[PDB]
Formats: sequence, C-alpha cells, structure tokens
Amino acid sequence: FPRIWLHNLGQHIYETYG
Repeated sequence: FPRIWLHNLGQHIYETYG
C-alpha cells in the first residue's frame, strides 16, 4: 500500500528522543 510511505515519517519522531 502507498501508505508504507507515511510509515517512513515515524522515523522522524525518533530524532526528537535524541
């Protein structure tokens, strides 16, 4: 599903932790 592209954004929140 093209949604797999939105899941990649989840990695962006990883930068906020550190």
